[PDB]
Amino acid sequence: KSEEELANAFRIFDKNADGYIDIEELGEILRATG
Amino acid sequence: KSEEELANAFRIFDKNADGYIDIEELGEILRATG
Ligand SMILES: [Ca+2]
Ligand SMILES: [Ca+2]
Repeated sequence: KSEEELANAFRIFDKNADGYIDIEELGEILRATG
Repeated sequence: KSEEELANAFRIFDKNADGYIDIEELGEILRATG
């Protein structure tokens, strides 16, 4: 890091390219974490 | 409890009250803590 890794992760999840994450996208993050 | 659980996690992270998550907040999720 220095943000690069996270910026890419953000992007991968940020399917609808809005510079954000939403509820289903958050679902897709929180997937592994029960 | 599923669906509703996701809403809570979302909300815990979604400090700035936008119905989204941003990079720092994503930081707080991707905090495995560390
Ligand atoms: Ca998005
Ligand atoms: Ca937010």
